[PDB]
Amino acid sequence: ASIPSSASVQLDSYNYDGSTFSGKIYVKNIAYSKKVTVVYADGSDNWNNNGNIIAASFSGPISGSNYEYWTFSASVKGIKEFYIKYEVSGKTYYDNNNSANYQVST
Ligand SMILES: OC[C@H]1O[C@@H]2O[C@H]3[C@H](O)[C@@H](O)[C@@H](O[C@H]4[C@H](O)[C@@H](O)[C@@H](O[C@H]5[C@H](O)[C@@H](O)[C@@H](O[C@H]6[C@H](O)[C@@H](O)[C@@H](O[C@H]7[C@H](O)[C@@H](O)[C@@H](O[C@H]8[C@H](O)[C@@H](O)[C@@H](O[C@H]1[C@H](O)[C@H]2O)O[C@@H]8CO)O[C@@H]7CO)O[C@@H]6CO)O[C@@H]5CO)O[C@@H]4CO)O[C@@H]3CO
Ligand SMILES: [Zn+2]
Repeated sequence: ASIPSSASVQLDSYNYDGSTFSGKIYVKNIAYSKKVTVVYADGSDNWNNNGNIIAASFSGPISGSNYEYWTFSASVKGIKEFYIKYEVSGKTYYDNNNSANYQVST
């Protein structure tokens, strides 16, 4: 994925080897204090009231743009799909892959 044009948060890429779920995320540097979480459905596509979460952390700047990189990695029992949540300055933004969410393979 290329840098987003206006979205506040947008997955860049993700990886899954059947045990470890990891990835890189584009985050618009709106304010200093940020919270970026990855919310997923389990091997049984159960969301658990948005309770299966992975906290992402600052990874590094992106020269010449108003975005920066955040990464995440975690072992998960199983996963069917996921979306990203971004909280900053009292507002909440999301990356739900045009409301289809990101579907994971195997
Ligand atoms: O005393 C320092 C500081 O202490 C407290 O802040 C803590 C905070 O409460 C915790 O949440 C945590 O902060 C984490 C943060 O929430 C995460 O989002 C992430 O932050 C990364 C950013 O996402 C990323 O963008 C980058 O940050 C760069 C900024 O975007 C860029 O603007 C610039 O920052 C400058 C500030 O804009 C400017 O105001 C000035 O900052 C000073 C503050 O004004 C002053 O209040 C104080 O800050 C307190 C804070 O209020 C407490 O709550 O001192 C600041 C001086 O350092 O100057 C900044 C220039 O340095 O540049 C930064 C890059 O440096 O990277 C960050 C970090 O990777 O992760 C955060 C850390 O986990 O922890 C902090 C304490 O470390
Ligand atoms: Zn990309």
